[PDB]
Amino acid sequence: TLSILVAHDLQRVIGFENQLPWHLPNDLKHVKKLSTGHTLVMGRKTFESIGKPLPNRRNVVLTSDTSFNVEGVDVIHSIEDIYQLPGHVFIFGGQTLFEEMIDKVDDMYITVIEGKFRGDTFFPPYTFEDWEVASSVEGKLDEKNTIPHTFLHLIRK
Ligand SMILES: COc1cc(Cc2cnc(N)nc2N)cc(OC)c1OC
Repeated sequence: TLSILVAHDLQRVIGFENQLPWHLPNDLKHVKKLSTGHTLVMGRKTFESIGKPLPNRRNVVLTSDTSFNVEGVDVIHSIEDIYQLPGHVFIFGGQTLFEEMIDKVDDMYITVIEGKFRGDTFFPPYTFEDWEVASSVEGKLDEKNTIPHTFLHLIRK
């Protein structure tokens, strides 16, 4: 199964100055729950943002730089390489990988950040004519998670 995994805001912002503009440990816990024991595929910029591979899952970096290597990370150089990865594979970003994969994936796990933040990188537009909401769950708020957010699982219509 090939899935997108993304957190974006009401204007599809997915980053500002190479970071998430919101701080939502609850979203990071969502990511842990979905992807632990599976595979994340991400662009080099997203990898350099997380700094180190996320534990307890396969971390795959897609980059055109054949000189790129990191202990604990598998590196690929083509989109085609993704289709040969075993198991459940989550496309983890960033913008250009999302743009390349949105028409190709089976489903999407989206955290909608229910606010409008500063942004300089964006998830591609999508329509609920192409996507069906399989589940929608409001995120819980606490002192460390202060922005309303909604967890969606979308499948093709
Ligand atoms: C684990 O940390 C980060 C994760 C992400 C990607 C990401 C984060 N959340 C969700 N739901 N999907 C994603 N693809 C992006 C980040 O920065 C841009 C991160 O830095 C904290």
